[PDB]
Amino acid sequence: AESTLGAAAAQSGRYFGTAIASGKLGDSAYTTIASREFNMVTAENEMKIDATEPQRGQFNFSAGDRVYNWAVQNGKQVRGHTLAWHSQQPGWMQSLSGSTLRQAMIDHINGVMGHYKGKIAQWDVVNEAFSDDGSGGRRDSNLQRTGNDWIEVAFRTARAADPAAKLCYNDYNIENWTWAKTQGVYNMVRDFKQRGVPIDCVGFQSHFNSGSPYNSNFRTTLQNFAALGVDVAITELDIQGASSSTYAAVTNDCLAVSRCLGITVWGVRDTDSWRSGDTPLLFNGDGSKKAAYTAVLNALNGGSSTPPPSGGGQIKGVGSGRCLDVPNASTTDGTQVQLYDCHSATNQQWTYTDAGELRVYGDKCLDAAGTGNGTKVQIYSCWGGDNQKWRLNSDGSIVGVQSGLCLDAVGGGTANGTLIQLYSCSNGSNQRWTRT
Amino acid sequence: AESTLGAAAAQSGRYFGTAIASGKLGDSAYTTIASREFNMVTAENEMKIDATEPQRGQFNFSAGDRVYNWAVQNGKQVRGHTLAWHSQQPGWMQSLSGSTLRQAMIDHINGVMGHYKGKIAQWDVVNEAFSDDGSGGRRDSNLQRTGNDWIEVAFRTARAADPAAKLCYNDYNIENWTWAKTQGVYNMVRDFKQRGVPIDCVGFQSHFNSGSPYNSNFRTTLQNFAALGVDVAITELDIQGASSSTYAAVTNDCLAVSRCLGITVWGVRDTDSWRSGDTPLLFNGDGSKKAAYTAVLNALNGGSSTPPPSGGGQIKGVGSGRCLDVPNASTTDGTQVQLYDCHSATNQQWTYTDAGELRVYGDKCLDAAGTGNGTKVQIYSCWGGDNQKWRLNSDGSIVGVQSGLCLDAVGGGTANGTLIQLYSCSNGSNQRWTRT
Ligand SMILES: OC[C@@H]1O[C@@H](O[C@@H]2[C@@H](O)[C@H](O[C@@H]3CO[C@@H](O)[C@H](O)[C@H]3O)OC[C@H]2O[C@@H]2OC[C@@H](O)[C@H](O)[C@H]2O)[C@H](O)[C@H]1O
Ligand SMILES: OC[C@@H]1O[C@@H](O[C@@H]2[C@@H](O)[C@H](O[C@@H]3CO[C@@H](O)[C@H](O)[C@H]3O)OC[C@H]2O[C@@H]2OC[C@@H](O)[C@H](O)[C@H]2O)[C@H](O)[C@H]1O
Ligand SMILES: OC[C@@H]1O[C@@H](O[C@@H]2[C@@H](O)[C@H](O[C@@H]3CO[C@@H](O)[C@H](O)[C@H]3O)OC[C@H]2O[C@@H]2OC[C@@H](O)[C@H](O)[C@H]2O)[C@H](O)[C@H]1O
Ligand SMILES: O[C@@H]1[C@@H](O)[C@H](O[C@@H]2CO[C@@H](O[C@@H]3CO[C@@H](O)[C@H](O)[C@H]3O)[C@H](O)[C@H]2O)OC[C@H]1O
Ligand SMILES: O[C@@H]1[C@@H](O)[C@H](O[C@@H]2CO[C@@H](O)[C@H](O)[C@H]2O)OC[C@H]1O
Ligand SMILES: O[C@@H]1[C@@H](O)[C@H](O[C@@H]2CO[C@@H](O)[C@H](O)[C@H]2O)OC[C@H]1O
Ligand SMILES: O[C@@H]1[C@@H](O)[C@H](O[C@@H]2CO[C@@H](O)[C@H](O)[C@H]2O)OC[C@H]1O
Ligand SMILES: O[C@@H]1[C@@H](O)[C@H](O)OC[C@H]1O
Repeated sequence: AESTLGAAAAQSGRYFGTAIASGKLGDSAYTTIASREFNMVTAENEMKIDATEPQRGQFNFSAGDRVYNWAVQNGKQVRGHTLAWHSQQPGWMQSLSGSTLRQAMIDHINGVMGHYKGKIAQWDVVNEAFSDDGSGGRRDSNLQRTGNDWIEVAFRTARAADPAAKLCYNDYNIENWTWAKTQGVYNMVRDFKQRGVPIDCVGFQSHFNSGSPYNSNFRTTLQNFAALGVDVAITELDIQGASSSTYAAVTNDCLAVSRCLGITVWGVRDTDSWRSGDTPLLFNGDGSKKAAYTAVLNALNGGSSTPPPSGGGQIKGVGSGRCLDVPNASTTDGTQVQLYDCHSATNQQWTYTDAGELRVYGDKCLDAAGTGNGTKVQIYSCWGGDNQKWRLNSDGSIVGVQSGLCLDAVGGGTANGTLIQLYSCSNGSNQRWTRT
Repeated sequence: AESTLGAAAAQSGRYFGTAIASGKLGDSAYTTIASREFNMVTAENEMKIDATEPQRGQFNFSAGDRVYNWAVQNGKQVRGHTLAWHSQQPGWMQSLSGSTLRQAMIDHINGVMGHYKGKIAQWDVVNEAFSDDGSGGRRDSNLQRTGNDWIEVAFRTARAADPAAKLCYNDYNIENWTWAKTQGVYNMVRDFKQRGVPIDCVGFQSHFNSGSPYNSNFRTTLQNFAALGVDVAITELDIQGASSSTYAAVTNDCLAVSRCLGITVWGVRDTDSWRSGDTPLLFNGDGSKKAAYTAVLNALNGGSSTPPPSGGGQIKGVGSGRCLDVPNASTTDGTQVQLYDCHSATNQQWTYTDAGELRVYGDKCLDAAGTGNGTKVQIYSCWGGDNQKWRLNSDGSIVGVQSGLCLDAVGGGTANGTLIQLYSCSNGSNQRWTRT
């Protein structure tokens, strides 16, 4: 099993990317993670219209090239984002309408694609052209007001500018098949392929939250578009709350569709997210891997032979044969856990939540009051701290999100009463656990 | 007399205060909460040694008076903090020692107490004089090196300076009766009382976290000190994770001790906390009341006519007589909840967690998809968002922490299938619920 997201995705011929902010490239913590985990890069803002053509006819690639150079220097391919869009247009373009705007859109596409000709894997040629009003029609923007054919023209222009690039139509809230927006986009792409309009891919931003949640029918949405003869890609994935299950579900949906090129999450650490308040990414502020990170990696690697114990379940250490147990079924916060002969008792029934907690009694959480070796593993009221979050590695070890240390049976102890602590992972049998 | 913390505490002759920072008195969001909820104030830093005597012999009460004046002008008593302490001493005092330091200690006490003579309810004369090494002995500081009798001298000095003030000894990690530190202080206070050393109160900072967790024996500690003939006060309360149950437990501990003067939480909003990372207070950064706030208010008002449920239970609407139900026992995120004839089934069994969540199926959370009127209430993977946190008001309403809006049966419907939404609280029967 591969150890990084990019490498794991490549095992299925896919990529796993992120959105890079040029202003954060001087941050070693940021680049260490980004260079290691991803093999595809999208500039978060540097290749947008206002950034690449500040004045009409005057192109500027200083910001975009800093991102591009970093990507190629670190072995990543690049998704160009984005050529024609109603948002983040420079002031001079916002002032345009009709034929003048139409030609400006064309000139912009030619200028930017010409600069990056042959260096971009995919280009989001058109971004967010459909409305959210439920009509399934076009968003009202200066671009749409130039004529309904503006999208078609953008794609024909892009194809000629750089025939080596895959041309994508990108949008959000088009993941759930039942939505009118989703179906409006489907009809357009269908029409395009039918009439020979140059379009190679459809990007599903995949910005999921309780307002617009992930729905399992997303797999059918992907299959439907793939059937039109276009590749599909998850382009700006982030999930409010970062549910391990939801992240895994999305990953498996892409892996179930042969035409799904890969997944790009919209940012590196939650603190780098445009929606940091929703802690929707795979790494938290201090750069530690979140529970969702392990869920995605495991999914990319094919998953587990047997599905995780839905609710409840004992945690037995292979090196001892005993189960993680709370001393005398105590519910007092601060009680250090231990190993003990497995048996039908709530003080041995742990539930691994989507947030990455190991709950017992329903509202008590496996807790670590420190981050250094020797830190006692205990129980404490659940509140969501990173010191109460854990990652279930495929090798059977359980790692604390905040500390990055593995659950360890003090002194390789295997007898009953053996306390549990945090310690540098070592593949030891006293650090391996079975979800029996 | 019971809609705010201070007023509710006043019903039993107690107070509920906070720590004020004068630099925030210009922030309307801050003062709106502080002036309304508390009737006792402690200066977070403005009455400390360095802030009151910047240079030896040169007192400056500018900052301290700003806090004091705001307090009295807004109807709050004041706790003076703190006269003799090893920490936050001005540079000049840190380098002092021996009899030189002793005289300075006395001069400081006289200068500060003299300035506020007759205006202060309680004074933390001495702060944190005991060690955490587990020996139960004194902390090694320049103050202790001047003679083990510095504490006694400090109190005798204080008494003379202002006999109308209650003199308290303040410290942390002295809440758990089984700790050596707690015993050391207990024995000292007992000795002081027997020898006539003028001490009127013992302040328990109450900074609880998984490192030094709250324990039910805190009540015993309070009762043991009360039995010595001294008042007790919870002076700097904050709880890592802000568990609703732990906050209510501490509140009830004070109410259980006749000598417990009141409770002070160390700050207003979590963002104002010295430990914001532990989100240990009663209000969020945006100023919204947390689950714990309602738990404290309810405890102060005498709790409920019946002991709060122990997880897993139905939530029945008063107006409809029907239960909060997840349509067809679905577990898909985004499924809006409804009313339905009550029956024994997991899709009607909700657990109120200490974090303020209403969980179903174990890892699904009652979730608000927005903050305005008409916002859909559904289930979504639990992740800790404020839109998944709720307050169980004494009048039977359930208020969303983030929105400040009430769970509401759409259109006042009462029939099976009536959907649930958020809406301005109105005291309507379609917004009232019983968990019994
Ligand atoms: O707000 C700070 C800014 O947040 C991040 O930059 C965001 C982008 O992430 C955002 O991406 C779009 C998200 O919606 C998708 O549908 C769309 O396809 C994406 O392109 O776009 C807005 C951008 O904010 C601007 O960034 C540039 C800055 O000068 C502007 O003031 C911001 O409003 C970055 O993390 C951070 O810079
Ligand atoms: O700048 C951070 C500062 O944090 C908060 O101020 C804290 C006080 O809350 C803290 O109170 C003590 C906590 O421990 C108790 O045992 C003791 O009794 C309390 O008095 O004391 C430290 C103080 O920090 C200093 O504040 C002033 C600043 O100039 C210093 O650099 C800080 O170290 C406030 O929320 C915030 O201002
Ligand atoms: O009885 C007719 C019904 O009630 C009215 O709508 C009420 C509002 O008047 C009410 O206003 C709040 C009253 O308490 C104040 O403290 C608060 O500041 C006011 O905002 O809020 C509730 C609302 O009822 C909801 O209306 C929408 C419906 O879908 C919900 O089910 C109702 O609970 C109107 O006459 C009608 O709604
Ligand atoms: O999501 C809804 C389901 O929860 C709902 O379940 C039915 C609830 O009522 C059950 O019958 C009750 C048994 O107890 C008696 O006291 C009541 O009067 C009966 O109504 C019924 O067996 C359940 O299937 O069904 C509808 C779903 O939308
Ligand atoms: O910029 C775009 C946002 O405007 C968009 O907002 C969505 C609107 O519909 C709601 O149901 C969704 O919850 C909300 O996120 O999201 C995508 C983003 O690119
Ligand atoms: O206090 C001692 C612990 O620090 C010690 O920890 C062990 C260190 O080596 C690791 O390989 C072991 O897994 C870990 O338990 O154990 C003995 C105890 O007395
Ligand atoms: O300033 C004081 C802190 O130094 C003190 O720190 C405590 C040390 O013991 C640990 O077990 C606790 O978790 C930790 O908070 O806390 C009180 C504070 O006033
Ligand atoms: O926690 C242990 C309990 O599970 C077992 O049954 O008896 C011994 C205890 O220490």
